[PDB]
Amino acid sequence: AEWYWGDISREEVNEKLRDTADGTFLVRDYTLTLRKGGNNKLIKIFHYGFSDPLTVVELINHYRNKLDVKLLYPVYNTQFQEKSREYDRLYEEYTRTSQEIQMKRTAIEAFNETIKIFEEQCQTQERYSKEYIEKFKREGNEKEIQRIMHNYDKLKSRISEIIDSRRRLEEDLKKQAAEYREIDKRMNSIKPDLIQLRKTRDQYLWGIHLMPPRILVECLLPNGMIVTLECLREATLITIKHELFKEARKYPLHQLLQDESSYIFVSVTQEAEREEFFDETRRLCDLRLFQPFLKVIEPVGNREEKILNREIGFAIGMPVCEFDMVKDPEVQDFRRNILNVCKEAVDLRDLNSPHSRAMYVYPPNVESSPELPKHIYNKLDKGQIIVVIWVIVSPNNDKQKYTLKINHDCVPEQVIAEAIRKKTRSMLLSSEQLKLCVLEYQGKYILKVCGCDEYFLEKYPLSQYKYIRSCIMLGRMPNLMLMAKESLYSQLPMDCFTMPSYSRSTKSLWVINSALRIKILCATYVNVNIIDKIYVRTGIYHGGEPLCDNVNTQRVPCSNPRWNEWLNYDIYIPDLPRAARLCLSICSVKGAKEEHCPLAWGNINLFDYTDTLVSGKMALNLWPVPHGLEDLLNPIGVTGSNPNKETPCLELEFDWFSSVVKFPDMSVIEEHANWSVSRELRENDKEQLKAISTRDPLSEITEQEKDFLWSHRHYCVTIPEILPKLLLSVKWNSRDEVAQMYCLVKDWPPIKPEQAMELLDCNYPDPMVRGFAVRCLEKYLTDDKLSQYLIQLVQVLKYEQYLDNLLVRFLLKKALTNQRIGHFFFWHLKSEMHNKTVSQRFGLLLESYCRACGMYLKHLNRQVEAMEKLINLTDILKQEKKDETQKVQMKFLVEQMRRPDFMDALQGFLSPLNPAHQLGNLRLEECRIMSSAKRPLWLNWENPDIMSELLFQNNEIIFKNGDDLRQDMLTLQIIRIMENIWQNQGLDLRMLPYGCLSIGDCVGLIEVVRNSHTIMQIQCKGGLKGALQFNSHTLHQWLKDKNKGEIYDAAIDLFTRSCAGYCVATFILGIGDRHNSNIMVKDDGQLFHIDFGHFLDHKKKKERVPFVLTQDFLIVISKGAQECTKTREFERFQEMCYKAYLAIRQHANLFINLFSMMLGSGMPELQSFDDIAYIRKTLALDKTEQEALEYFMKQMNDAHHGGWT
Ligand SMILES: COc1ccc(-c2cc(CNc3ccc(S(=O)(=O)Nc4nnc(C)s4)cc3)cc(C(=O)O)c2)cn1
Ligand SMILES: COc1ccc(-c2cc(CNc3ccc(S(=O)(=O)Nc4nnc(C)s4)cc3)cc(C(=O)O)c2)cn1
Ligand SMILES: COc1ccc(-c2cc(CNc3ccc(S(=O)(=O)Nc4nnc(C)s4)cc3)cc(C(=O)O)c2)cn1
Repeated sequence: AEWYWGDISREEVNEKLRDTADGTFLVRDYTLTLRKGGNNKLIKIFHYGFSDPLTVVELINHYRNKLDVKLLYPVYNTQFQEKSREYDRLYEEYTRTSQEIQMKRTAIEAFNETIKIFEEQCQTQERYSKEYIEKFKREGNEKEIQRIMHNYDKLKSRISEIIDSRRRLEEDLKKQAAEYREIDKRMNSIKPDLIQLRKTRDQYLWGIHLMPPRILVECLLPNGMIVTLECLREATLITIKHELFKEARKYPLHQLLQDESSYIFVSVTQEAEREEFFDETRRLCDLRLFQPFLKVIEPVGNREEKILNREIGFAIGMPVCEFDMVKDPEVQDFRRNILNVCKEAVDLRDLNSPHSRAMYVYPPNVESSPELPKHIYNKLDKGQIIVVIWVIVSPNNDKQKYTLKINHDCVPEQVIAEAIRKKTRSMLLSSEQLKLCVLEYQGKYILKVCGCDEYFLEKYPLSQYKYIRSCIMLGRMPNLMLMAKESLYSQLPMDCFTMPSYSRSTKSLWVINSALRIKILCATYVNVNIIDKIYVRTGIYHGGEPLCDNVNTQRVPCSNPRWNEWLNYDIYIPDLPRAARLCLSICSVKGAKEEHCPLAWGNINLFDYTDTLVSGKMALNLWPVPHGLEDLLNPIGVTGSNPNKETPCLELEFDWFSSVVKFPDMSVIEEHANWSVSRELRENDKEQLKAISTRDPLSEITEQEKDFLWSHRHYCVTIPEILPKLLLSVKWNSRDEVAQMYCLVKDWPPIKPEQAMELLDCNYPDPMVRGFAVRCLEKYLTDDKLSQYLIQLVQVLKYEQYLDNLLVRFLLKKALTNQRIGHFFFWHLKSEMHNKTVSQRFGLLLESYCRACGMYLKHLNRQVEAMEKLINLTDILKQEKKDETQKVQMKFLVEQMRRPDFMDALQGFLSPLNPAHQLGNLRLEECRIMSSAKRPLWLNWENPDIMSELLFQNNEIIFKNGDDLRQDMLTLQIIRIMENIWQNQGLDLRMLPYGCLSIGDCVGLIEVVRNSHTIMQIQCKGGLKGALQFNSHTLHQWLKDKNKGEIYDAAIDLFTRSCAGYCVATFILGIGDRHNSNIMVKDDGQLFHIDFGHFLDHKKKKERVPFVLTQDFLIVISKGAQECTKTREFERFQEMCYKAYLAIRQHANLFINLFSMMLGSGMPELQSFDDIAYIRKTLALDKTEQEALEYFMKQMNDAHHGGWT
């Protein structure tokens, strides 16, 4: 048959029905996919009919004759590489030009503020100079007239050079803007052709880095005089102000000047802010002045708040005054209302002082559960662990130690008690005297991990602390230091929280009888080549699902984007769900199959945060299209206008009703729900419900199953984890069904947080659904799990419709009551602030955090400053140094890191990877640029801790610039979760999820693993065997040299086990292709991988086993024999792989969710849901356990050419 496609993937079926007419259909292995109402409906066919009784080609023709009508419509490689390479070259110039334009627009604003201040200076000068010249003229002085006019000559000459500089920059911007539009036009012509060419392929100071040692700054006095003052670059504003007022006595009109104590300095900054400097401690070179000038004004406003606002704006990367001028009431309501969360968190952590404040700053670092897996309890002997308690005596740092043997699960106070028992053994204390000495030490002291800042402040069993637990795993001696609480409490400054200064008829939607219509008026411009026609494509979406077929305006010549057309959507105003959004775009049609492409896009919430339906006329500035998005609309994108107004602006008009239209309140919804039920339980049913709740979030659900789930919706309460599948069964364009769903959700039973997190992704926009998910997290989500999943929870904030919601308030409360959560809460937000889509939401949330976070803001600012100097330095190497040989680059590195300004910033701060790790003085001999192509930085710090010798004496981080490390973070997160699953199932497989943190745009930090080498580095320690060929046995021989004696077997074991872990994990996730420089081995034999920046389907345009065991690894697993495949050790290696693969398959739902919550980000290789489907295929979810294991073997076989059977 013509419409029978046999076996084809769901992703391929969606591609054929995309943007088609209602009635389009096909059939596959049976399964009938039908296009209705803008969606693709799935109608199953049983071996034939749709439902009992069964009455094949026969029934398909009968229906060609809920769902109304259907069955109308059944369903060079050198040129693609030539067009694709050109497109990527234009995209490079497109983003560089886009970024350079932003810096210029900011510099124009700095020029405007500068010229405004200088124009004020001329006015005040003309004011005072006017009256005193007339007096001096009357008196015939003529010396004072000349002196005044002499200073006015310099002022007028100075202000003219600034106006000339602004005019010169405006013209350069005007030129580069026109160049940006042309680049935009060239890419808009290639997009349709490049897609078509690929489809057929498949068918077969400002500007000055630093100030000079002495600099000349022009001080603008309130009497109108401009005075030149030579300053040391490091001089404080205190010194500058005092010297300035000595020099002012040499200038005319001195007597008008008040005392210097009555004034402060104001100036302009590289961020184009007009900044009053209330803190006069600050050095001149640290002010980030736009130009070298200062204006003397009288201070206005609260001193302490202005000082704090500067510190906040530095951490945020944006001036706080920019939020003051936003006229959007939702923005100003969020700033004021979110302070309620700040006050609760501050009140909660101060409840029992100092202790609860210490619990906030140094929260216990602890595993999820006290229960130890069986093989871990066997590592410790008899149930007891040997720990070393250290005491510091005398100012000389001399340290006495006491070795204890105690139960693994005994608490920290019981450990301290045993230290006292061992010390007092010979003192012959009575039973009561021993109790008194133990109670004193338990009260006066706590335990601290030697080598970092980590403390046991809480009653958790000792084996549950991450540090002790790690020691048990690794077979290392725990080293703890006895420390007085009074020393820890003075280490925490008591801080107070001050409220900022900004703390101070209608109608019903369901009443309107009418359909939904929106008028498209016109667009200011678009960038296209005179492409044939353009049009505005619109649609109404709930989540990613359309609520009705898309509606287009009429086509119009590119020269004239005017429509003035009413678009009629099929849907009923009372049927419009609360979370419905309007998604629209401007598209072009090249004249040929009519290739379409999306010039620009934008989204709108059809109800504002007050539940008001949009009305009247609206102007919407649109957004550039994301890199690899070929769809004509972008429902995942963020709502709201583009803050950049230099971009195409579409004008809309919304239907008007006699008054304001509001969404109904809950009492009317429930009353409507009872009205719908009024006008409207077998063993196999209970088993089908159980079966539907097990399948993965991305599994297909037919229409017969959606009706089955909805008919049984009242019985679904007994299987609460089925809720996501039930929500998909709802018709969200019917208020009758949504009203009933609300009455279920409010009473719905709670569910596990890992399951509730799914309801926070882009598929579940509804407020009631989302509010239910957050209440689930509020009760059942521990601070440990919240830390693990924090990258996903921060990501789903983007899909929230409004600034003020339940999820934001939950996360901010937790960040402000837990400083380990707050640290990464801050950095996850700060890294995306470059992204203008989320920059306002995240900027506002960082402000609220920084106000209530307490004394930690000083430490965060220290980290932000240090990262800025590393970003600046590495960006220089990317541009200037990009050519010259690495021998020269290292000369520039050692020279730049030697600057005392650089040295002060990069020494004595906390590692953003692990705030518990203090970063001391840099060891510069160890600092280098790595020899890899991307040329990242290798940085080495001393550990300042007195006990550092017992943990590590050097901290090493890789600072990598130019790659997006959010993908590494997701992989390393998944690696860690995979290991915890395997560990709790009795499989001991060591994985190495080293720390990775993205601090900005394609910039971040990576933890260095000590005592590790790449396979390449190890083969080079060896020698050649065949012609121009490394020896296959070098790796195995190297491990023999590192592990000799009885420890040899332990290394081969650890090698084989860790090798099994990265075989399974790498195959499941589709990690980028492995090679000898991204694979590594420790001295003990533990194997791990690096360079995780690729995952899933990324080779789709251009599956596979990334990690392929070569002769080198098989020699180690089999302990150096010949024919490694036939050995019993390689069989045992395969068993580990098979068992570890099935373990992940059972947990598949968790990992699919983790990827789904990340869709909103700009990660290049995670774009649509079809990218996540790669994991469905590698885990063989739609298959069965027996078949899925056979699937894994066949993939390993084909990649290794035999050996698996
Ligand atoms: C259970 O559903 C509802 C929805 C709204 C109201 C409702 C309406 C109004 C005023 N709006 C309105 C407009 C058109 C007509 S119609 O009869 O001429 N057309 C039609 N009839 N059935 C359809 C189907 S469409 C009636 C009312 C007011 C109130 C109220 O006063 O509470 C409630 C009551 N129940
Ligand atoms: C769009 O305009 C419409 C839509 C539907 C209807 C409509 C009226 C009726 C009349 N009876 C009726 C039934 C239920 C209740 S309720 O209080 O329980 N629900 C609610 N109240 N205010 C709202 C608001 S919705 C109130 C009146 C019946 C029907 C019908 O059942 O088809 C439709 C009327 N206008
Ligand atoms: C994590 O512990 C590590 C990691 C790497 C090295 C290491 C690697 C190499 C050569 N391999 C290599 C491959 C990829 C890149 S990357 O910049 O493109 N991405 C990334 N880098 N680290 C990650 C992590 S991901 C850099 C180097 C050489 C050396 C060395 O020079 O000693 C150390 C040592 N310890």
